[PDB]
Amino acid sequence: KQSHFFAHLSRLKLINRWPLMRNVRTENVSEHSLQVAMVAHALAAIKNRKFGGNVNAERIALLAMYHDASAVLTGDLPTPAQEYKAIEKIAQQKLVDMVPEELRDIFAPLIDEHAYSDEEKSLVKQADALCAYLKCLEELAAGNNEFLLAKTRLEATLEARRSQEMDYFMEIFVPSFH
Amino acid sequence: KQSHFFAHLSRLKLINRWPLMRNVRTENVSEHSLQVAMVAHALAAIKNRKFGGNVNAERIALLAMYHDASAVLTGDLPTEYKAIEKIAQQKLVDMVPEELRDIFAPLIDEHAYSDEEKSLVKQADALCAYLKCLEELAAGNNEFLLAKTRLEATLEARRSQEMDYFMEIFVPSFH
Ligand SMILES: Cc1cn([C@H]2C[C@H](O)[C@@H](COP(=O)(O)O)O2)c(=O)[nH]c1=O
Ligand SMILES: Cc1cn([C@H]2C[C@H](O)[C@@H](COP(=O)(O)O)O2)c(=O)[nH]c1=O
Ligand SMILES: [Co+2]
Ligand SMILES: [Co+2]
Repeated sequence: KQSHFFAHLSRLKLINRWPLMRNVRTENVSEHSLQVAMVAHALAAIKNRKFGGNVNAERIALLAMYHDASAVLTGDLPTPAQEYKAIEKIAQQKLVDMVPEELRDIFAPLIDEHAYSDEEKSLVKQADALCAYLKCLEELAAGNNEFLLAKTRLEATLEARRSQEMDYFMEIFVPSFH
Repeated sequence: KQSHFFAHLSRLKLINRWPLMRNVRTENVSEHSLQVAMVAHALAAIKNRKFGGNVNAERIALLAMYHDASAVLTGDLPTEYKAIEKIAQQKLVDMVPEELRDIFAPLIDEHAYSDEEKSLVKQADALCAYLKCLEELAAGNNEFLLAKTRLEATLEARRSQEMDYFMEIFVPSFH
């Protein structure tokens, strides 16, 4: 019995994001997921280091790697309801069911977003919103105003998900994006 | 002090691999790195679960995420590229805000990998190149034919119980 699990994960790089706008450069889910992982890990390490945190940052990188993994079954759906969130959970679950049985308990808590602690959830949602904001900033620096709307809207999401670790992040790493 | 560190990591997606052949689909360092991290983690976890391992699979993910990070300063270097590499790493480390350097420096420079971790990340890197050959060969691109044959030799030299498990269980779905 062979497993199709990694065969499906290999198609992440095929799934394109932000379909409703002209993109100066088309982002795929695989590039996004690597950036969210790097960002969510950093947010966690900053939290731990500077803000009283006690979160497993390495664990948070791996959850970030897999946070949109079900896109390979569903496709990307641009965030602009309860039903969809439900479909995402079924897709996450079908992916889990592909993992060989003796391995399943390693991967379920990585793919199934029910398994995220409250803190792990906050950090990966903070990373995801930041990454989306960074995408907008790259596009606007490339002279593309189709992302102007989205930037402004993400500025609200980020204040909703505001933390000290995000504030540090925004102050220190974001201005080089402009 | 703002830092250009993440500005530069975001450029991983720009650096293309396998530049000397025709590719049906061009692969970038960012795609590669996520994939090596997924495979390395899997290998680590397999070893632990089936083969008496005691390795930190999450640490191994994180290492693999950053294993080619300096490629943003140098470009893809097709296999003293080791000298160029060491300089780019250090440049990337100098960019990290000082107060956080101890966190990232080991990730970038790769000086503190255990032996096991080196083995697993390097098995993952070879496997990922080998998967890329199968994908290209599946799309009728024979330019990856030699490479596939060579990597079967890289994989044999780096052979492990966990690699064997991975090849038997997950890789047929790619051919
Ligand atoms: C955050 C965000 C994402 N998106 C798009 C990008 C992707 O194509 C898709 C899913 O994004 P996600 O990774 O943030 O959930 O939605 C928007 O269109 N507007 C937004 O504000
Ligand atoms: C492993 C491997 C990589 N490469 C290429 C792909 C990349 O463009 C570059 C570095 O790859 P690496 O991630 O395996 O160090 O070398 C080969 O041409 N042949 C090989 O066997
Ligand atoms: Co996402
Ligand atoms: Co590599």
